Amino acid sequence: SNAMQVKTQSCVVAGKKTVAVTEQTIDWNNNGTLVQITRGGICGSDLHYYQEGKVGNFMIKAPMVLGHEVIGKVIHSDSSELHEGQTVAINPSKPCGHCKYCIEHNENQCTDMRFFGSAMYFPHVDGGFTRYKMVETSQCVPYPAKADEKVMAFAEPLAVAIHAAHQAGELQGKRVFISGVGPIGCLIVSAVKTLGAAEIVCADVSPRSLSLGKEMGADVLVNPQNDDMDHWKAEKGYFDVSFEVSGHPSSVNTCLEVTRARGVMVQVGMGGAMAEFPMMTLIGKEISLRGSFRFTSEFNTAVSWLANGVINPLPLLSAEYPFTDLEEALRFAGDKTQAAKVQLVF
Amino acid sequence: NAMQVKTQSCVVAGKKTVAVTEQTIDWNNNGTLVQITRGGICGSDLHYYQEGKVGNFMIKAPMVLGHEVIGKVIHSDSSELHEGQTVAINPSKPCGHCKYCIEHNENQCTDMRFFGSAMYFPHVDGGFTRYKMVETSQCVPYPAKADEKVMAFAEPLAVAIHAAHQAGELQGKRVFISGVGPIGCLIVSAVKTLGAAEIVCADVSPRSLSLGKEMGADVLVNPQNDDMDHWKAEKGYFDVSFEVSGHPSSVNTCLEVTRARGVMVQVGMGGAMAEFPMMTLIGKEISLRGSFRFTSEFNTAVSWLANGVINPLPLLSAEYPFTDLEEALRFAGDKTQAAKVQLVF
Ligand SMILES: [Zn+2]
Ligand SMILES: [Zn+2]
Repeated sequence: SNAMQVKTQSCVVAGKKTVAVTEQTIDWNNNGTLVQITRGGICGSDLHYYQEGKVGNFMIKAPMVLGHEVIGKVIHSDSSELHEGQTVAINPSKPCGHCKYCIEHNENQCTDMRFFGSAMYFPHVDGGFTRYKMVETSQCVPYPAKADEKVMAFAEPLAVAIHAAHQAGELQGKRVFISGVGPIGCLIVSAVKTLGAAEIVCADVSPRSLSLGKEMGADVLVNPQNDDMDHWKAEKGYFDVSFEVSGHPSSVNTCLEVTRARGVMVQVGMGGAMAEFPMMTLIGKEISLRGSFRFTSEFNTAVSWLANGVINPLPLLSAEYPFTDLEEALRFAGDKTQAAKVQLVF
Repeated sequence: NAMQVKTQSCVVAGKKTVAVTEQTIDWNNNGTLVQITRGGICGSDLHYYQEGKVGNFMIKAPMVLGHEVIGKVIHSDSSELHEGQTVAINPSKPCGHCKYCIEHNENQCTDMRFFGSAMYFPHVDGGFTRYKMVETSQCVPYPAKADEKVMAFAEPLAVAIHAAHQAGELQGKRVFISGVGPIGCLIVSAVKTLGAAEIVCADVSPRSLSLGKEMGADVLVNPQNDDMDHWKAEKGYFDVSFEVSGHPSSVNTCLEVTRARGVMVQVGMGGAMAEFPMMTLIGKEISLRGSFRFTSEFNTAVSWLANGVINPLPLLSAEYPFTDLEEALRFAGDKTQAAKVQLVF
């Protein structure tokens, strides 16, 4: 437990298409929890930092560690409940405890938020793609070591999906439409299935994303290019709830035409500012458009769902790459034709 | 007592083409025959005369205008409606068998008939007529002691109450109302009665802001002259925001001013809104709800006006006889001089 300076190799981005694993140094001192990272997933936030060196308007001004969905083992902890060698999933959220949104238990909307691998503030918060990382004790969520290492790495994306399902309101016995079955969309499929949806219909252009959608629990699969949607759009819509995850303006219109009047449409996917929104369709049908952003307490639920085998995300795991060949993994994850979820092994 | 009686109607046939015509109905003792005594000019009637279309619905055949009218019962097939009874005419006639009507969402009725709406073919005739035969369920009685000028606000108040109910819980909340026209002012009075703790309205015209103060608004705001930084700090200030004007800049201010996970009720229609900041709605998780017409709040609006829950007379700008139809529509389209204009029959 003695205060020591441990070494680590961190996945670091410096700019647009500038990426390298560098030497680093953290000085541990009996405050917080020292965690050896074992596995981490590549999200869309990480690809944007490598492809364009930015997310939305947030640019990278100094080198930063990537990754925000990360699991590992405990090495040292200031809490006696967290034993050494314990398998934990790292919650990338570290909010303050005194702002108005965190007081109301809406920690996902914290004013002084510090998310893993987020270039929102400067200096940016370093991510989890590193061999050793010192983290807060409350950010360590234990799980039984018998759980599959490859399954638990889906803790953060599942939390994003579970939170998106709760933004829909009542789901028991409802008819759910899920436009865009990427990694997040497929986890929303299994989320609404577990939460009691009576019929899940999902749509995507690539049949590969549809093939993954049926394996995650979908009942009907539609391709907007080929199949016709007119019987879904009949009598002011058919579905109680719609999930827009692709972020494409074409898919947003269909969700409005497909959702019944006074229905709920959960906006998950982000694709800039939509440039021609049918606001008249929203007013006429009284649709309840609700946004979804990250998660609050659904991270502990996702760790429980994955450990107890409620859902099985392994069909989404496309490939594994050692953390030393990091750029090759970023190039492979950006290819949407072959990679759904790519994990880094530490 | 079958009878044929003549009537005068306020008919539009195209853009700017407006005339008062003579018509003849055939009252065969089914429904209820009423003499319309007073009617209010709404934004739909102006859009039909200013450009011949509401949104994307053009006027193809001549149509009677108006959907905010009151009157007295001439004859009725029900013994409960005594002749001469003052009534407010509900412009909605929903079916009783569709999906949304069974679930008590008749404002979203698949087979809906609304006064003076070009959404259907043939268009449903409006209420701007000296005599009109209507369904008995569309007649809502009110005590004859009530003011005729006050009860004419029944339809726009019913729209405001329905919009306030889209907000969810309003007791002790901080509401922001962007666009404080006639509908916006009635929303000010609605959430005030429903228990809003603080009402802040915003508009460019100082005349409309002066009307909002009399309707119960706590703080008045001109969005260009006043600094709105205080209400945008910490990802927003107000629990609920009411977008009523329809301008994109007003939509943007409501998104920045509403706190995260707040409610934004969209009332004003202003075309397929372009350059919509969807990223702001995602990051803050604002619940954007739409409000369309009304359902059961029409009976509530008639009861509010008959018992003086809210007095809408500060919104009445001018009274015109229905003979000077095109004179009133020209005066109603002038926002500098008019808020709500009434036609008397
Ligand atoms: Zn906070
Ligand atoms: Zn119906």
